[PDB]
Amino acid sequence: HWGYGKHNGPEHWHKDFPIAKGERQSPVDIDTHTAKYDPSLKPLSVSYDQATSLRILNNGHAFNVEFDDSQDKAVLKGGPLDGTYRLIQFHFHWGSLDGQGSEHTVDKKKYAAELHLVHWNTKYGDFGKAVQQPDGLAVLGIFLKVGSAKPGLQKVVDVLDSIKTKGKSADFTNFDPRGLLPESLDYWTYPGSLTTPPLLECVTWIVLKEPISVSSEQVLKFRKLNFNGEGEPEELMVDNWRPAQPLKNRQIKASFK
Ligand SMILES: CCN[C@H]1CN(CCCOC)S(=O)(=O)c2sc(S(N)(=O)=O)cc21
Ligand SMILES: [Zn+2]
Repeated sequence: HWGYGKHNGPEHWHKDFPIAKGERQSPVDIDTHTAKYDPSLKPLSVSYDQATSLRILNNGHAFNVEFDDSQDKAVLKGGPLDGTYRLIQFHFHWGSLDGQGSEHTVDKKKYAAELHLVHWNTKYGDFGKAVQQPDGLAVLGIFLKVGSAKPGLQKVVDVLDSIKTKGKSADFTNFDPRGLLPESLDYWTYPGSLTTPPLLECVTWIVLKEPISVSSEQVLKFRKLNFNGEGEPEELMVDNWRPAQPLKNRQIKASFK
């Protein structure tokens, strides 16, 4: 099965998921000089005050914090989006060293990690239907760099010991994802795909310009997780990122000058 190892990593995915070589694959490098300011873009609207977290889960590829998306509790709108998209989960991608970890890069710069807040377009009724549509998901991507601690990340970091191995989950209620946002909502946007199998081309990517800072100790705890299940040989969960894919016939738009 697919993973991030030498024998089942990104370079092999196309054999089971041929869309891996498709026309709107993610992630990509954001060339800041070629991206165009688009004054018709509207500000993002992130309304997370009513967000309800339920659970955190190690799924063998990352850890997901899952939310109740049975109603409009935590939603994203505005920007390039038409309609209302509901927050269903967030997760991270990270590296074995501070100089790598992000999926998107900026002028070829790699960050230590990348946060993905996954939202689905409510006009399609459920998440499973939304992924089959060109405008089905909106993912908010936020870069992490190593510096000062991010306080609002700490509750996530402290539960990681209870979900060390694949398939473990733990209750994770009353977590406020607002504590993971940077100060500015300036963004780049382009049409793309899931960055993991099944690699569906269903995503409107919204990547924030401003990284958040986390501490070395915070990221160190991400790297203590395992890809494997309990009682299998230990493999540290690190470098769970897909490299940049060709931009092809796409323009990246910027919300800011
Ligand atoms: C371990 C798989 N994670 C995937 C799959 N997901 C489910 C697909 C089921 O339906 C076919 S998902 O939409 O929640 C989502 S969003 C991203 S990313 N990295 O933000 O582009 C990856 C995923
Ligand atoms: Zn992701």
